[PDB]
Amino acid sequence: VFAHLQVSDSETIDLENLKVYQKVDYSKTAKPLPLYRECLKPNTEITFTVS
RNA sequence: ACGAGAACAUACGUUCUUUGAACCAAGCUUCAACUCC
Repeated sequence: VFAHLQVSDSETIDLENLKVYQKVDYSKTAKPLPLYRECLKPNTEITFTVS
């Protein structure tokens, strides 16, 4: 199947769709973790093409 | 006091002329920078 499913690269999105987040894990309390990752902002439009 | 005695099978002469190791052929396929504290 996946020799025919061709995916392409995204558009190079702007530098204002990024915001640094801090991850949290949850079983009985929302425990902070010392890991920081610059994720994407919500409602960010990302354009591809797929064939 | 030999069908004998003398007498170079020798001289000159390009293994040479013409000719693509070519032709056809994707370094490619499946592949998450992710996982757990």
